[PDB]
Amino acid sequence: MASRILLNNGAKMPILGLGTWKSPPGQVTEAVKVAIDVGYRHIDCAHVYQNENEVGVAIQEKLREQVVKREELFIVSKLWCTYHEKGLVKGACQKTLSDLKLDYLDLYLIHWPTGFKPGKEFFPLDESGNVVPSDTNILDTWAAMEELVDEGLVKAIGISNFNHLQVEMILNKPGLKYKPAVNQIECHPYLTQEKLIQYCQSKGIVVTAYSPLGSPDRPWAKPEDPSLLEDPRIKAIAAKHNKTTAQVLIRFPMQRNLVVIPKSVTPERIAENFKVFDFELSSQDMTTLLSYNRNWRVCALASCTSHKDYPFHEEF
Ligand SMILES: NC(=O)c1ccc[n+]([C@@H]2O[C@H](COP(=O)([O-])OP(=O)(O)OC[C@H]3O[C@@H](n4cnc5c(N)ncnc54)[C@H](OP(=O)(O)O)[C@@H]3O)[C@@H](O)[C@H]2O)c1
Ligand SMILES: O=C(O)COc1cc(F)ccc1C(=O)NCc1cccc(C(=O)O)c1
Repeated sequence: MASRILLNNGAKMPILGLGTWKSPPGQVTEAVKVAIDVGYRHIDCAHVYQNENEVGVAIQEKLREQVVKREELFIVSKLWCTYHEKGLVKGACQKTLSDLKLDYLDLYLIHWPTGFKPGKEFFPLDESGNVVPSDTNILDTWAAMEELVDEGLVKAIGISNFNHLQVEMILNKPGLKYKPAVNQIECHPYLTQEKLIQYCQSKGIVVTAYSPLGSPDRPWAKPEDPSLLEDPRIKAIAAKHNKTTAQVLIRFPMQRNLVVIPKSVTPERIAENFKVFDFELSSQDMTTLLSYNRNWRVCALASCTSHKDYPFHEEF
């Protein structure tokens, strides 16, 4: 299938990218270098991941080496929750640009719909452990994102972890200038997201699937938890196709017209995970994988469940 999907800003986005959350700073430069060498052209980043400087070293070295041209790369980052105030958005974007050593981002996302009190701490807490919210709402943060397009800092803007009513709020914003291009959400066979995906796709918003392998390195994992990579039913589909379980888990969202961003710092897995353009899952395979949904989430924080904009109380 085609390697890129057309966004509603007129640009094309590679359907496979490299994730960087949890990639150690002493390993991520080589991970990104290897990824670019083996064909990746989309890197998913964020300020909160604390490794954008090291990602940037890799990007700059591959541009200097002329392995790739800047126009061939698709670099994504995200505005952290403590920067939702309109007066902080530009500086947050500029810090990311400085660290990544770029003069524009291809896509900049509101990382979560929940704004937090500005300051040095990424999760500012009250004395009882609740996150301290900001009063800035999503619509004003969206207007600040639109300014970044008009200043040339970013080519596209979007959202992440927004539920369908929050997407709808953006789409219904008085005076909306640019629609979200992307909603980046958790999606895999245990959290298949049919309802939210259909809503976003019906509005022309491209969905990116995060944690497609079930994030086995997430810091809050428990030994009892479900494991996609070890599920014998998924292993059987992979064996039938002479592919790895990870390759099936990556191809699955691709065939739903999603973008997918598996993370690895292991050179052999970075290369393996890209070898997903040479086989097809059948419709029956796809429906079987969808049947494994259990509404299980890698990403959600008990500390934010009382925030007015917490996204996961709604069904979708
Ligand atoms: N927008 C958001 O709120 C949000 C939230 C979560 C994630 N994300 C993005 O999505 C990316 C991907 O999600 P994720 O990092 O949570 O997890 P993931 O991509 O589902 O899983 C990553 C884990 O799988 C392992 N792995 C990778 N390829 C493998 C293979 N072929 N065989 C076996 N194990 C393999 C990695 O190990 P090694 O690295 O040791 O090889 C790592 O432990 C993130 O890095 C981030 O960029 C965004
Ligand atoms: O967020 C990602 O991309 C990956 O997870 C992280 C990565 C980090 F470097 C540091 C913290 C996290 C994290 O705890 N996220 C979950 C999160 C964040 C903000 C609000 C909510 C909420 O439930 O409202 C949930």
